[PDB]
Amino acid sequence: LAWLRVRRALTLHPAPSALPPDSSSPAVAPELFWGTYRPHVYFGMKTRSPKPLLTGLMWAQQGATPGTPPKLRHTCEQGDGVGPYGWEFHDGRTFGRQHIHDGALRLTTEFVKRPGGQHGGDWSWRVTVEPQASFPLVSLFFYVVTDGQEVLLPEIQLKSISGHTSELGDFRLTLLPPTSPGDTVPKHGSYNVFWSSNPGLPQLTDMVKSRLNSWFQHRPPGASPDRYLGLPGSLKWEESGQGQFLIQQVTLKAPFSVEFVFESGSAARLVGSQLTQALESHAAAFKERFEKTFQLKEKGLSPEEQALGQVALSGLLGGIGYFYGQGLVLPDTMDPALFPPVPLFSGVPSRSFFPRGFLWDEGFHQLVVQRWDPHLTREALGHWLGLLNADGWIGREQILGDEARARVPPEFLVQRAAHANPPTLLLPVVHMLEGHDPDDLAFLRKAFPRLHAWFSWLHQSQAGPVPLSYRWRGRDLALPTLLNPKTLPSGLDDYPRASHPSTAERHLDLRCWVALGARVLSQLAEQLGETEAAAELGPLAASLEEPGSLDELHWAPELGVFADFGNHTKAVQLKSRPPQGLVRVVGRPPPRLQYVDALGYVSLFPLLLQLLDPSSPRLGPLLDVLADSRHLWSPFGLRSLSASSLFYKQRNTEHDPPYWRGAVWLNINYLALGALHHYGHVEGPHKVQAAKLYHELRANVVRNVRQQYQATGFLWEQYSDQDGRGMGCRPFQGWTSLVLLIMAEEYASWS
Ligand SMILES: *[C@@H]1O[C@H](CO)[C@@H](O[C@@H]2O[C@H](CO)[C@@H](O)[C@H](O)[C@H]2NC(C)=O)[C@H](O)[C@H]1NC(C)=O
Ligand SMILES: COCCCCCCCCCN1C[C@H](O)[C@@H](O)[C@H](O)[C@H]1CO
Repeated sequence: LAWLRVRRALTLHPAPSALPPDSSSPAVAPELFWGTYRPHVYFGMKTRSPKPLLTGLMWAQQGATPGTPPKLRHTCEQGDGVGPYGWEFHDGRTFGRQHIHDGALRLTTEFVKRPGGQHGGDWSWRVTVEPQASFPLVSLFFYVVTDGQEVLLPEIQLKSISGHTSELGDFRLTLLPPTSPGDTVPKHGSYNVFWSSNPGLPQLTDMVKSRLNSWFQHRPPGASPDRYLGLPGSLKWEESGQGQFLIQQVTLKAPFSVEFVFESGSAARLVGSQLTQALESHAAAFKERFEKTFQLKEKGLSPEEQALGQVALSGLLGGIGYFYGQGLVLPDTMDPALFPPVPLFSGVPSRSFFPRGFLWDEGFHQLVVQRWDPHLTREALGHWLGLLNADGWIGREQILGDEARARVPPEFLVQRAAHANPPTLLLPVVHMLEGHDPDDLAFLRKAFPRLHAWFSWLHQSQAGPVPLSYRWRGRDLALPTLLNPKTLPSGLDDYPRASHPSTAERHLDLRCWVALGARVLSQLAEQLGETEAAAELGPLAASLEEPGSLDELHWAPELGVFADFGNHTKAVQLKSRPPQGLVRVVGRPPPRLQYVDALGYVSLFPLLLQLLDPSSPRLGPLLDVLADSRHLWSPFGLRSLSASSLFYKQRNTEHDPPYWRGAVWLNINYLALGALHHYGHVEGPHKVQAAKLYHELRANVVRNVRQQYQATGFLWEQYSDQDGRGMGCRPFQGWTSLVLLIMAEEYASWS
């Protein structure tokens, strides 16, 4: 009855899978079985499996202040003192090179994957420790974590570790003796080791910290000895069927390099000189492929801009993760419920975040990935489409497994089945259609019922008060602490909308996403021969493209822009009231139904998504507000909100700083650049002005992102509209990677 609808919200969609039957098994995808699929860990690997084999690195500098134990490094915590760091090279498949700056130390973490056998092949790591341009004493830790009943067989001094799993068969792990960098001659190292049952992945750091409780002596030949904190000096199992954890510690004076090798039984050497040769061959092949794909040198980009592009791509491919588990869901009508267990293969917005998937970020990530490797995009889109419930909903934030949950109470992990997110997954679909590649076409043929179910859910679940209008569900519940209720499902969290939320609201950005989605899917339906779907999608796209209805619903003549509508008053302020603290004060005039004055990214949506005809009477006015220094035009790109707005740089609460209230964001700037490139290249009365603004905006965005990367070593979440400085989270790779597509002038066109 009502309980049948609840189970529907918590059931996987019955349509055919967009991915082959056992898509992640090494029999089907051998090249992708192993990888750097744990983005929140500085350096580690895992298999694309629900019961994976995990590896990782930890490090600590010895000679630290007493009473105060050394800082142990393992996960990418934004305030741990490490930085800058990031991938210089990573092709998302065979190799990678990363640099980590940590106080007096510089670390180089490199890997090469070698195919062979029936279980996903082999891999080798090289970790180089050098002093910052001092011979500091350093401990490196190399661990392995098994699943359930799987056991490890050591080879004692600790030479190697052998194992067996259903998915990997027989395998061997070897920690080779250290050498000096660029040489094969062995150097003396001190060894410690810990071995017991796996305490859980978010508990590895604390378990190691707890067992670094006894002093030892590093005794190299021809040198004075050094004291260090370590794990037990000899191998002894410590006393539940939750898998095993074995961590090996190596300590000596920098500079040195140490190799950690994985060898598959079925594949039966990638070490020293052969590993050095493999690394150089991979780096050269990467550079050749990068120029052919993006043609930056041919397009006249500087060597510095070329280096920026290379890092933009490497950081994005380096942040691709594999997740498995049950998410928390709140059905629309109630208590939270578990969703069925599912896998997810996806890019992440920041390595500094708990390892999670974000729905509208992924559409932007895949625009970059598809240009480099179309197969990776098919894998990622196929996995996101596997998350649909029987109604066509996908949770906007995917928190799957223990590390992703990261000790946050379940109350803050729950995804609401009533709430949406922009359908940016359709943007890489436009490019796949344009290229007419047979593999992309065969994938889209299989994926069509899922893409259609998901789109249909969006315009039906978010229907507005009148025909052809839409309203984002999930605006914050009006509280005395909130200046303006946020719209978290829209992606632009604190962009100002109506002061007093109600069911009479009409949202401009959402209407525009629906118009684009209907157009993209009608084009796909026509290409595939989906007659009945095309007969529905075609007329819906035309009804939403139409200028009369858009004008009636969103054109605000008193504002000279397109706007959101609702019960609103500009007379709202945050004021301190003892004993209350800082609270919102509604003054005069009282709220009434009208268009909302909030000139910014939302105002531009018919232009950004290329919905206006080149001869539209509304195109000129939008171009003028975009170009105006008093509004959106800053020397570093387009502002999220007008500098003349009463909400400009305004905090929403005592604990909530401005977010989409002035700062420059690279995803929306990329869409504006695609739109200006479009209007500047088609015939029309504003072609000249659009072509000019395109060149000026491109120059400003590229320059600032390049300069901030030079000054900080990072690509940031957002940029200051006043001085261009990187702000928010970092590394943000992440849609800030779109800077590569801006430099290459690669924009997907849906006309
Ligand atoms: C716009 O918002 C105002 C402010 O909340 C609404 O006024 C409230 O209306 C309800 C229902 O009549 C009353 O119980 C409250 O006392 C009113 N509050 C105040 C402070 O006047 C108003 O109804 C809303 N208008 C529309 C069209 O939704
Ligand atoms: C310590 O790790 C914390 C991990 C979880 C953070 C959860 C909050 C996500 C904030 C980041 N970000 C806010 C933007 O306004 C959205 O448009 C965007 O989709 C989203 C994801 O990039």
